Amino acid sequence: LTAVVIILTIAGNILVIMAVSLEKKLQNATNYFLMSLAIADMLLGFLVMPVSMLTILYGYRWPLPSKLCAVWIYLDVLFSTASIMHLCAISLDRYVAIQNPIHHSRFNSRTKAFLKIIAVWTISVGISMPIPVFGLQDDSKVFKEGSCLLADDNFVLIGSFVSFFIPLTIMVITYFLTIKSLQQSISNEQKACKVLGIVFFLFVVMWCPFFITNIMAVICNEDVIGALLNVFVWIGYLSSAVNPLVYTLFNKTYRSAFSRYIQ
Ligand SMILES: CCN(CC)C(=O)[C@@H]1C=C2c3cccc4[nH]c(Br)c(c34)C[C@H]2N(C)C1
Repeated sequence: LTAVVIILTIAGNILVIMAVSLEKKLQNATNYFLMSLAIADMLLGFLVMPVSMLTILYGYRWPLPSKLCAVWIYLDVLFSTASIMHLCAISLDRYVAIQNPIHHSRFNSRTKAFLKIIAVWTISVGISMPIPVFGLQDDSKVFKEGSCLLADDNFVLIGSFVSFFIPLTIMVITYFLTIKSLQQSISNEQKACKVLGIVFFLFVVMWCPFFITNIMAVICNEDVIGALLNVFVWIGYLSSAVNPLVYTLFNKTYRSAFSRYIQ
């Protein structure tokens, strides 16, 4: 079951890589931010998920060297954060595009896309900047009874608040403002509302339980909490596996590209 998620991740990300890099009609500023998101989930699907499957297969005892535990957790907080701020920036851009379309089109450029990519990756690197320089030289953030689990309450609580919950409330405000703003064109607006709702509720359903139970594991019968964490982390990874699909399949050109490249 676990091996299915890794394969789905690599395939669904390589498909959008090939669809944006080898299709003239889809070379746009928005498709390049989607390209960056796909790159983030692509790296997450190879540098993290195989190692997580290895940990599940072996158990808590980890055959890889203890020195390597610090950087493998650093990649999780790097790539998963990067994807989360990618989604947050996409929602903000959609709100600017739907609420004020003339001005968005006036300000739309490739420079804005590069600025967005630089900003989200800078923020992701900054949030995960404590862990390697505080974890390689000690056991504070890297180890807890031979589990290779992030065991720093100062960073688990504070880190999640900036990495997930600030983006989460930004996304909820953005969704409520957009759906309050889209109220032949009427059917298009209804389909846009449908897509926005589906995407937002997928992201919330798939990432919210992990961080809630992670906070509860620190504030708070922890044996069941450990297993729930161990399942919801994989749910979170499956979200990054899915995200390239739902953000692109609705577009006709992307759907045709996936139909053709799969042949
Ligand atoms: C190494 C695997 N692992 C052990 C089960 C984890 O807990 C990993 C730790 C994580 C974490 C902790 C704190 C703040 C955070 N922000 C973001 Br985004 C993440 C995060 C991603 C999250 N990923 C999915 C699991």
